[PDB]
Amino acid sequence: GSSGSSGPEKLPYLVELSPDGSDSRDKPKLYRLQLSVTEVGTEKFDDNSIQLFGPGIQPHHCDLTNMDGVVTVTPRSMDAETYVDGQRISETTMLQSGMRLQFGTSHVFKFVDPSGPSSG
Repeated sequence: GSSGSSGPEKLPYLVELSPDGSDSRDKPKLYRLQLSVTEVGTEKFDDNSIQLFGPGIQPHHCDLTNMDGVVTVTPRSMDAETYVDGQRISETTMLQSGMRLQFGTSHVFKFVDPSGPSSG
């Protein structure tokens, strides 16, 4: 119906992955996509926003909005190349745990949902 979700201890995060989409031998950065829209890029929109720095990155790349344990990548700029698992998007594209996110063909990240794939 219409109630909402409550689980700050199980929010979706983006674990930066290698430039090939592999798990390095070190600890990659993590960005817990907390409730509310999360603007990405090099610009600082929100206090707890995603600040990525790379050659070919923009200020307003995309905004991660968690709506009911659901997150969808929203490219604010067309120039900002956003590929979800090696697949470019052209609008709000639902994100799933495991799916990769290539930002400017350099900053690759892996989105994971600690909430759970609908029960489990």
